[PDB]
Amino acid sequence: MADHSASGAPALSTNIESGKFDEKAAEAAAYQPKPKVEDDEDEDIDALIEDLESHDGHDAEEEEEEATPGGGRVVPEDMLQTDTRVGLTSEEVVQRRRKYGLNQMKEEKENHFLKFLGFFVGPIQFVMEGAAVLAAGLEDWVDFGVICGLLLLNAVVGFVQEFQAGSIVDELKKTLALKAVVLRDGTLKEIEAPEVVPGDILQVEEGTIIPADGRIVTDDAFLQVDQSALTGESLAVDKHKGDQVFASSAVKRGEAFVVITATGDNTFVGRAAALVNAASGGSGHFTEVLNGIGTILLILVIFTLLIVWVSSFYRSNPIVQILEFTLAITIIGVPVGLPAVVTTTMAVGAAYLAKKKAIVQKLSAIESLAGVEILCSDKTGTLTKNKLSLHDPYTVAGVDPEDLMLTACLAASRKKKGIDAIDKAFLKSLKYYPRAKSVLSKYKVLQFHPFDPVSKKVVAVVESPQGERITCVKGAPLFVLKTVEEDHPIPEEVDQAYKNKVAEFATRGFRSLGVARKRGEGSWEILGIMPCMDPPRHDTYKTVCEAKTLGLSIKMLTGDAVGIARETSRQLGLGTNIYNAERLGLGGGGDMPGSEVYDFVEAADGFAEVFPQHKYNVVEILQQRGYLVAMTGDGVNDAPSLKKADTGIAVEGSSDAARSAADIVFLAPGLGAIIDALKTSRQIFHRMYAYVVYRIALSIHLEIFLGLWIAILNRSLNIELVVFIAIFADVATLAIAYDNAPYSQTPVKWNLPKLWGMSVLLGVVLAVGTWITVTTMYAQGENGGIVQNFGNMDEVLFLQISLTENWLIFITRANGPFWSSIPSWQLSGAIFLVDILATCFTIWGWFEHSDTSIVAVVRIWIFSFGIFCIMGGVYYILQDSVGFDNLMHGKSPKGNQKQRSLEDFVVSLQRVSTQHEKSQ
Amino acid sequence: MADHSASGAPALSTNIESGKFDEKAAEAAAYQPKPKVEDDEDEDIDALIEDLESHDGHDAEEEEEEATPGGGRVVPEDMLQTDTRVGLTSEEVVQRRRKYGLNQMKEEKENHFLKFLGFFVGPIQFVMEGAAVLAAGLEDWVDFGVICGLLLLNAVVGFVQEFQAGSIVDELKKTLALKAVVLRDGTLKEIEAPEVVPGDILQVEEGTIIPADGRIVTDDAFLQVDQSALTGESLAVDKHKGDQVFASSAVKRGEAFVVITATGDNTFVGRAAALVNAASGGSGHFTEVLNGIGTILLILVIFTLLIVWVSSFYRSNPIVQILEFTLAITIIGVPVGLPAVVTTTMAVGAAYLAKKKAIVQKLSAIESLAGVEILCSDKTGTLTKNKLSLHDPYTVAGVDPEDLMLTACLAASRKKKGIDAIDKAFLKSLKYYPRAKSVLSKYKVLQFHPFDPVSKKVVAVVESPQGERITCVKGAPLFVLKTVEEDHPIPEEVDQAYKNKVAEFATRGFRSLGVARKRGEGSWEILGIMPCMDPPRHDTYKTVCEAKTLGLSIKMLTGDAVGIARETSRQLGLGTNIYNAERLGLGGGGDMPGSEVYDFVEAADGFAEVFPQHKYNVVEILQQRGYLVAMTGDGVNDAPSLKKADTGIAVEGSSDAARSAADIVFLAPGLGAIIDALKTSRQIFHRMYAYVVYRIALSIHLEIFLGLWIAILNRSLNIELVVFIAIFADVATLAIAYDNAPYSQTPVKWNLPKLWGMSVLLGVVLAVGTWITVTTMYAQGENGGIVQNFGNMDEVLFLQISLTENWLIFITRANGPFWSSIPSWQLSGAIFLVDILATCFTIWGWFEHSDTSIVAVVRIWIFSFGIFCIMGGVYYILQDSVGFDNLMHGKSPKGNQKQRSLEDFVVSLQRVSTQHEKSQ
Repeated sequence: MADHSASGAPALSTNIESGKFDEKAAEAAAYQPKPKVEDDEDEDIDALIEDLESHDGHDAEEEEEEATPGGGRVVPEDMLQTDTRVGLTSEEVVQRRRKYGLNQMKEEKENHFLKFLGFFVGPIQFVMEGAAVLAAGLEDWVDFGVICGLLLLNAVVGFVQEFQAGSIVDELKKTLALKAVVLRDGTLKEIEAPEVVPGDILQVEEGTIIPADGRIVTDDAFLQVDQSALTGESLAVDKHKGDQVFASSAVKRGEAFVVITATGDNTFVGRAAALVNAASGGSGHFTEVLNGIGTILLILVIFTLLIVWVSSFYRSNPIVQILEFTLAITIIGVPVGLPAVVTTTMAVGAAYLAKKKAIVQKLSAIESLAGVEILCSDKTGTLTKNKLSLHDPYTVAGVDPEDLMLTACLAASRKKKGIDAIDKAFLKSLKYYPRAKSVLSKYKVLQFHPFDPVSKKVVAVVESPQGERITCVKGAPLFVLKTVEEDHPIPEEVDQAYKNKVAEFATRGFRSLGVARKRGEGSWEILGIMPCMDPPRHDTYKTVCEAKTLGLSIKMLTGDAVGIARETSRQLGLGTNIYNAERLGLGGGGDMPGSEVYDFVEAADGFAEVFPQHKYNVVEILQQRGYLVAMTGDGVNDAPSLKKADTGIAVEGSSDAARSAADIVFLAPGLGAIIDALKTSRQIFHRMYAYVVYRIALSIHLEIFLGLWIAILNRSLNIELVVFIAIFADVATLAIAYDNAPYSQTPVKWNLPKLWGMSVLLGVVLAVGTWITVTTMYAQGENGGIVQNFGNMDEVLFLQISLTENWLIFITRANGPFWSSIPSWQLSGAIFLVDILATCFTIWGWFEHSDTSIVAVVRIWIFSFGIFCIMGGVYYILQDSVGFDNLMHGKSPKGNQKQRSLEDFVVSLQRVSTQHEKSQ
Repeated sequence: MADHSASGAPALSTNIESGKFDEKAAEAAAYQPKPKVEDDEDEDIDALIEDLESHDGHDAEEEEEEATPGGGRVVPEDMLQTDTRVGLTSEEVVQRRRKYGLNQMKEEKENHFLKFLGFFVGPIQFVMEGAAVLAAGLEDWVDFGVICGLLLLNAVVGFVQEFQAGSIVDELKKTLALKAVVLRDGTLKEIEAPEVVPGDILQVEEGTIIPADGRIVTDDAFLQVDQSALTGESLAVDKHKGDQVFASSAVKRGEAFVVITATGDNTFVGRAAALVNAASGGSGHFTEVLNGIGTILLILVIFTLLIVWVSSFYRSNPIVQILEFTLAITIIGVPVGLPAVVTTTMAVGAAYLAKKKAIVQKLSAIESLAGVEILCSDKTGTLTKNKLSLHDPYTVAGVDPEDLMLTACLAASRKKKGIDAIDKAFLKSLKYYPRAKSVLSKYKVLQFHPFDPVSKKVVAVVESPQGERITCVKGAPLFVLKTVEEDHPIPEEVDQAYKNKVAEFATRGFRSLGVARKRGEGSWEILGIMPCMDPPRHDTYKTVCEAKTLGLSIKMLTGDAVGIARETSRQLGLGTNIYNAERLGLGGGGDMPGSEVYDFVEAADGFAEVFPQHKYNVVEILQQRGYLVAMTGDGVNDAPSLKKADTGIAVEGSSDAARSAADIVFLAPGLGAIIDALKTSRQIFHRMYAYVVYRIALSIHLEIFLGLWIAILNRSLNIELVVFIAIFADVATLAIAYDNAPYSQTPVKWNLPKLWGMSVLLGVVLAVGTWITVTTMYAQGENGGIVQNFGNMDEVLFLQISLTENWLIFITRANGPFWSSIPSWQLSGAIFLVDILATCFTIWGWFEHSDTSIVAVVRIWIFSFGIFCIMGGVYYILQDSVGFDNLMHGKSPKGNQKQRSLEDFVVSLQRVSTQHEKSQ
């Protein structure tokens, strides 16, 4: 009774809040710049922060500056001093967000990108113009202009690439994560601190952290808070009237109602935070691989080009031409737009994540997530629709003799704890019985005998006010009932019957609990049992299937018995229908008379009934085999394992702490959701690969094509048509992105260790490239011309290049899928349009010199295809092993079986540890 | 007595019904189209189904629409409402069949075939004409016409290939499988639901499923049915008078007589079925291999051809000629007719299956069946002509003291159960004795002590009305009689004698049973024993031999003792005459004091006396060694193993459930039948291979032959003669099919894993091809001509091609057999006719330019042979191992022997578990 009523009152807020990606659009289109009437040197800004936090109080001629007193002095007595009252004006929120945002300061830095590549290229184009204007009397008519023209195009791209990511961040404001309950609807609601604009009513309780500077309104008796983080002395502060909740810690003392006054840089624990962040160095893995490649491209290009220059005096051209050939080759080569391209994908990709009841923060975590190999997920609420709620309690006939009801009511324990509707069933159940009351919600409990391995069961010695004595027991069915006595003697029937039912229940699920009652635990008095099961669902059942197809290993952690656990595992699809005892479905039991379960635990999934300080070792041990992991928080006992791991997945309706030591959040408290996530991540990588291959492969051909002519051929490379290819080939194309549907059909990629653009990929580019590169020389380099002066060679040398690259860019679609054309709609649209430029470029202007347009053009198409087919093969891959490797496998047979049998043997002893012991 | 009389009455229908493949011919020649006065959009049709099933009742102006009330509401009370009466008019059956057919909706889909190949080719021919008519002023006289002409021919083939399969399905109506008993003959008869046309009297009993909407006539007291499948609530329905049997489940409550009213799409559980089937994706293995190859041909051809085009500017021909060379090469290459060819074989092949008292459904199961490696078949009724009927019961002298007759009568158990004539023998036997009565059929049995391993025997405590007490025992001879006491003391003689006889019986078969009688089982009183044996037969004894020659492993599951089992095994041929104890013949005994038999079971065949929940593991374990399987249903306990397996073979006179979790049925309840099946399956594959080799091999030569000329030679390729070869070579030929007699001499093929057109086969085509390809260049490319203008080169270049390909197509006969000409009669007929075209094509028209006709023609014959010989060698294959591989084998000797001995040792203990125990 009086327990819950108090639980119900203080909670409930069904819809996080269906509040669109709008407010962001409006806000972001005025962010970074504009108002803020103070534009001092950045230097003074930092100093101001370190001078504000604490320090005495000078006049600023502005409303504000009360947050400083928070981390400079107690602020106990004076807090009521400062005084309270304040709300926003919708306006303040838009600005505060832009400067404070996510009440923790994050550093955004460039590992160089912007400078070493950024405007290092920009200068080249500038000196190009310089050279252009330097040549007074030069016989080159408008070359200076052309280069200037091209350089402009390159830039256009420059700015474009850099612009979208900025606006993207503005649109991230106003989301819904955790830490901050406010009053909006008809009930208190939860919302993000950043969104938690000043004004909305927040509610701080025990153990919670202040999402923002809040002016206390009232509540519980005493309100204690730890201001250490800000000031000093770990001594809790007694906030008196119209108090103030900066961001300190609520030392589980009292509860408070409040209004958010400060919510940004102007924040209390947002002032001692958001305005003081000296620097440091630290990079991500893949970023390392990327940087590494950038270099291997940096030198590779800048060298091959140099060659195309000095090895051309043989071609009979002044080193000058060769010079502007190497430099020219440099420009094309320079795979630019990488920072912008992966930042856009990161930002956008993270939006969709956020868009699907799965809130993910820090784009630096996507990398890892994409490489997830194992997913350890809790059952109730995540995997199963049924919280850990046993609806099938069951007790035999009756007796009604006093303590009879006591035992039945108390020892209806369970697994988890926290309440549900499961207990209510018990409440009403009692009612069914006599008519009395409470029994359910109640009792005076002081001592708890920790569940010891031998007897296999927990118990608690409780004493009613005026009563005899009672001790309620819970634990495994078998062992518990082995004791049992109960009012009337333990008849055979009663026994047999009890078992059978539990068995019946647990062979298709059901999570059996054994309840008796004695005083110490020795005594025997079986009351009943309360099993459970749970309809999996929509995307979990399929998501699991996807997991296997993706290689990803999913482990379930539940508070159900191994028997049932295996049943659930089998039900979902984890473990098919095959009853194990080896690991799959069955697994192990972090049990005492099952200890040896640490071998069963690591049964590659199923884990049922485990303890603390072992999480630690389990992660260590699992990692020792290079098993990555996506875990789900819980208690302090799992903290070490959490930190050890790499990915932390916290439930939206869970704890924030966990969401910190992690890299994402579950709103859609569904399991199927994660498999989807893994899917996207995998999509992100392939696409990146396909994107790189196209760029590099296609670009490499131009590298030596330039070289070729450098030595032979005849025609030339010149601003005009060259600049064209450059614009249509090195721009958007290398850009493009799309999700690959099959991609969930590829094992997880190794990060840290695994080398960037894979060797095979390197092969893919060289292959496709080497074709078109050569296919250029013989495109017409055989063909047939009548006068020798390039009036056919050029018209195609350019038309072909433009067309091929087109081709390559379509061998860049999904890196996982093999053999797909006309995809990427936007990409295709570009192809046609791009092709159009080419046609016009050849039609009128050159309408009188076309010869290659009749049977040279067709040849393009006939070969504009081989590129697609080449990829189709690459994409489909099959490994070959020399018939001796598989043979060894022929041997693995037995010892494998033997091992299994052995495991089973002992695993057999563990089914009845006590009997065995007794027998011995 | 009163037991059987009631069994006899309710059964018997000797001939499934000798009803020909006629009615099908007539029906199918009007199916899909015609009447049905409503041709709405397919959209409305689906919606109509989901709107019918349940939903309120609008007017349609037609007789019908009563089936909807079945799955929309109880329909208990109202069922008598709707009312009953209705029969067909022969007409209705023909139509209902066409729309309903096999009261389960099957999806027929094309994985592309029809479109990506179908009319993708059709367009090419159309644009060919377009190009033809586009060239106004072209100097090519009638080329447009020629191509149009050819394209027509290609089509003719197009339609032809697609037409036969459609009509084939019409001819499948009217067959005899299971589920549906009707009154036609002088007794109730069984027939297929689809054939079960409205009108015929059906009889539904307990546990049966309603084959069709039936208007109940009457029968048993209460008739309960579960309408869940349709409506809701698992609560059985009490069908009152003139009831209705839609398709619900008969909850083993009552028996009913009825008349089938609705039998099609208009069906009750045919309405909630046959009109609602949203889609999905799922393909077969080999289909995967096929599709895979299609691609490898798709690209291969479309590429080599492209080459034959652009590498021909060297030949001195405008890219145009080379263009229509690549495209031309494309057409020939494109191994078309694959969908039609394998669909025809599938359909037809499945007809013959159905034609031979072996009913097989779903052409997607043939693939697997063909690859059957192991066949686990039950003895009685399948392998042996003798049902499990022991005719040699035998008891000693007499006593006549009361309970003496009791024991003898009751404990005459057996193995199986269900009745036979075996029991009748016992009935009459008793008669022989005094003259009394029943004893046989009777007794009051309530309790059954499950046969426990120690004592090795089952027993049942029965109590007559007014009598002392009695407990009948059955089980292994040895152990049972070890107890025995009986009226008069257990004399030595009596004992010794008893044994000897059983031994005598069981060393040439005989399935001994031990019968006593006590109360608990301790007591001893031997009554007698009832062995058995069984004449194998015609095709079983030979079929078994075929199995071995085919590699297929056959396992027998019987209810006879190991001793006898091995005898039967030896008798049949499974296990020769060599008494084992290792596995072959003897095998194992799913016995208690034989437990270790799980190693003997997997003795590679023989299994005698096994239990439930082990089927599960046995299949799992067997599969763990890549052992495929064709199994035979039975009980619920074998269900898991059945689902695990891949092929289910159910007896025609058996259960339907099994026939579901399977892929075929045994009408001819013979074992020999399966071996025949395996034979056909194997025939189907080879033929396919031979068919592919011919097509591909022969086609590849034309691929580069085109290329050759592209570079050199002189003559040309042109519509006329080219179109001819195309018509006679790419049509029927690639088509043809035949059964290979030896083919039962080849081990089973690996499906899923094994690669399609085998590498060796790839070699076979390339070999044969490479010959004729080259043999063309030197056919006359050496020969001797006087003027240089092709008047000899052409006349033969075409005549040869036509002749060779002829040759190749005969290297396509049975892929298993090696060295066979003039086979395939139809094929040969074609050869001659085809050859004729060639002769005329050369004779008159070209009568004045022939030079090659004298000694060029003979040369054809001399080499028109080497192709046959080449195959003959390929077909005969011998493996070579380096003399060290066999040596290891020299070592296997011992350890093999040692292992056997060891097995035997323990296997020796198992012959007398109890003695041993006692001694210990």
